[PDB]
Amino acid sequence: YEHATTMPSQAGISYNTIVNRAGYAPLPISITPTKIKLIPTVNLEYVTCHYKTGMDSPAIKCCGSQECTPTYRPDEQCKVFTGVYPFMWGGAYCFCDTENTQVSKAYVMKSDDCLADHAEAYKAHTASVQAFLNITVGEHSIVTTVYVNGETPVNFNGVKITAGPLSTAWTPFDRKIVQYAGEIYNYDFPEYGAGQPGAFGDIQSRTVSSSDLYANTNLVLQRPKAGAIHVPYTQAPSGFEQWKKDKAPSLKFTAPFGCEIYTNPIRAENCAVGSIPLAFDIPDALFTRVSETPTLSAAECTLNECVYSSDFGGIATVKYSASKSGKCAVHVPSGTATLKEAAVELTEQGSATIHFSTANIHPEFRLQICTSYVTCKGDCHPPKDHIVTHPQYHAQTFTAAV
Ligand SMILES: *[C@@H]1O[C@H](CO)[C@@H](O)[C@H](O)[C@H]1NC(C)=O
Repeated sequence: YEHATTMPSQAGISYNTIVNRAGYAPLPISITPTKIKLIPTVNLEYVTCHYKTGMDSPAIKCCGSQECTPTYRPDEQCKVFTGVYPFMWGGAYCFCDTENTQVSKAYVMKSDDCLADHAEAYKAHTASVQAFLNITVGEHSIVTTVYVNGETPVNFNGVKITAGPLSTAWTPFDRKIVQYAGEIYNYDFPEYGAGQPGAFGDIQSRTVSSSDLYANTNLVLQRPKAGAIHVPYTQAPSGFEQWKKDKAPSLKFTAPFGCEIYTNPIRAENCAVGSIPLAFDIPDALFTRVSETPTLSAAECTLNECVYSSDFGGIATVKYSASKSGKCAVHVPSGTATLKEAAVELTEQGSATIHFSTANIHPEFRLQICTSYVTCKGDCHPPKDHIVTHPQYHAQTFTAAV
């Protein structure tokens, strides 16, 4: 039997329903998503880190000419400064006053700490939603991880569960993101091969172990001081450091819909966004006839207490006269009231207690119970505290009138 019902995509809050037919007893169904995960399809564009400016030892020729011998290292600068007269701890290096030459060259390379202190620049394409759910059908219970795509089923005990596509496809990650120190940032980093100096991406590598290294650090050499041996260089300050100094708070403190953000895998969890269109294919063999189950006759309902509140502040007693003692389900076919409990136990004729949370100030709802239903009605009072530390349990509704 094919049944389908939208389930609000809230983490920690439960959801209940009853599936029934003209000659088959109510079969309860309960769902509880303990963690809804939003993994995006992601690939690595590069990794960046602090640079370090390596530099070959100056090659000094005493009154002889030199040449800018080229090598091919990242962001290389090579220059042949003439008219030098260097000094060491032992005195003047050369005897010719003029015509001495010093060839000096400098280059960029990855910091020694880049293997463990680096930022990963990624592109995030599309979303994949998977949720850890607790599903019960007529006391057949399962705890699983369902891939929310409408395709992948979870088929334990013969009932086939399919969690349709997340109704409002949405991600907190833009197309192009960055990971650093276990925090995910939305940042339009330069494409590989366009990194500009003094900003994020000044040095880049396709992988942490990649041989290639593009560097654009605005490296330019200056002539050394007379009587000193060294390689002067003025360079744009490390763009990665500047990004660290100047960056907005991570998505874990700015993401919409209250999403939590985690980094392995890159993902967002507990996004209170949209709803999951669950579809349940219940086998014909799991249904039970109305005759077998406890049948209720001549029930009455009364709200012995009502506190219009986020939690289950509403209490109602049902006086029952059952045909045979046992257990059976209880529900409200309406968004007015959401029940804490799924089923109750009955002993011939007596009373039972139902907990619920409500939106209506003047509540009235049909409590469906054990192959019957009773019209519960009453007046309800406001709650105590202005602010509470948990999310809503009761479906909001327009009617809150006198
Ligand atoms: C779901 O099942 C798991 C089983 O480990 C349990 O720990 C968790 O509390 C259950 N959640 C609810 C309230 O259904």
